[PDB]
Amino acid sequence: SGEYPTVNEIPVGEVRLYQIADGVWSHIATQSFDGAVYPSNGLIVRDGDELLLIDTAWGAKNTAALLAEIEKQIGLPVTRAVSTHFHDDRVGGVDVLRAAGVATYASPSTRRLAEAEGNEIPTHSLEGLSSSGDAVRFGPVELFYPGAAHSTDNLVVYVPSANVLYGGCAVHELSSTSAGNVADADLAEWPTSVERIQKHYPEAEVVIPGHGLPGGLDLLQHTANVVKAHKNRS
Ligand SMILES: C[C@@H](c1cccc2c(-c3ccc(CS(C)(=O)=O)c(F)c3)c(C(=O)O)[nH]c12)N1C[C@]2(C[C@H](CN)C2)OC1=O
Ligand SMILES: [Zn+2]
Ligand SMILES: [Zn+2]
Repeated sequence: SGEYPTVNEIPVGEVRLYQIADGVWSHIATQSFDGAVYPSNGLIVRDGDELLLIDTAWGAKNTAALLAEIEKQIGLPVTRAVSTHFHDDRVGGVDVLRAAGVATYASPSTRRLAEAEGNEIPTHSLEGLSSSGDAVRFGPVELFYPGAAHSTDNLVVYVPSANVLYGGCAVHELSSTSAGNVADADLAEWPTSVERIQKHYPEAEVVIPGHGLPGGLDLLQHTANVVKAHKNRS
């Protein structure tokens, strides 16, 4: 009823939307992985009379439910989607999107990693993002490659009309106590990549993590802190 929805508030297979700003929503879904349930976020951005989707809802059935929720709550067609790295919480559901008429995009790095790991593969490659600090425009957003962090391919998304920074899984929520799933991470470079985000988007008003609650710019510094401490404990 208005609060940001949480993991215990969304059954696996349902999707919620949350209004972030004019023409900007997050999507929230839950999924089981190795015997535990986790929430995950994505983004929806109005693109005239169409919508741009950032990230799947972590699975085929979740992503079909996402499309149905968009049709119910917004009623504009999703025409393009961008996946911000190669893990299943970002690309799982790309086949559902593609069969629904959505054009799917990711960096060449993401596409190669998804293919090699057996995850679903976005159709179109996003050039111009291969060096840290690179940025390109994509409809109503800017895509930014900050460097290796949660994964070597992770991208961040900025919505300039609303000063919304979607960090994806390179950014953690304020309540986080560790750096999440670090299987494919570069803990040594992650603080430098977060610093690049901070320097590139100093006017961000809302920061959305890949999992958990949005907040303000403090999510970036908190992420650097938890990552350094993870490496320090380990
Ligand atoms: C699909 C994704 C994945 C699965 C399950 C959990 C997570 C988390 C996560 C996020 C938050 C917290 C709370 S917290 C900050 O307080 O710790 C947490 F506990 C876990 C994340 C994320 O951190 O982005 N991603 C997760 N996968 C799988 C894998 C590829 C496989 C290797 N082949 C392993 O590396 C992934 O990332
Ligand atoms: Zn990941
Ligand atoms: Zn993640």
